Order: sequence, then structure tokens, then C-alpha cells
Amino acid sequence: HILNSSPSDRQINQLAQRLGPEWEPMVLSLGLSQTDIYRCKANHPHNVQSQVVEAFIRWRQRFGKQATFQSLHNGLRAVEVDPSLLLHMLE
Repeated sequence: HILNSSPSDRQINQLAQRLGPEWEPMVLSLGLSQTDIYRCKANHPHNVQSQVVEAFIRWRQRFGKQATFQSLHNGLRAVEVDPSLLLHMLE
């Protein structure tokens, strides 16, 4: 169920807080372009947190029904990041 649902604004903020610099390669693997990522940084010069949130918001808007927790799990694995991060986040 949850694995097939999309993260809420609150959940995207939690993911961004828990995530390190791997957020970049991760969103790249999820389908965002270098330019999308460049714009996220340009839009929030003094707030990395907001950059990461915007990135995942863009990913969620672009892939809609497919921008799910299952996808995030796959992304985390792609960037050699412990996917357990999601479990702790959802508990």
C-alpha cells in the first residue's frame, strides 16, 4: 500500500533532512536532469534543504502516480545509500 503511494510534503521534507549529498545522484537516477538540479540550487542559494525539497517536489510532479516510495527505495539503492532510511522515516 504505502510503497505504492506518493510522499506528502511532510514526507519529502523528512527525506531531505535525512539525506546527505547523495540526494543529487539519487534524483538524477529517478529521472531528473542536470538542468533540473541546477535550477533547484539556483532557486535556493542559501538553503540546501529547500534545494533538495524542490528536487523531490519536481520528481513527484513529473512522475505523479509513479513517484512512489517504491521508487525512492530503488533510488536510494542506486546511490549506495542504506534504504533502511525510509523505514525509520515511516516509523
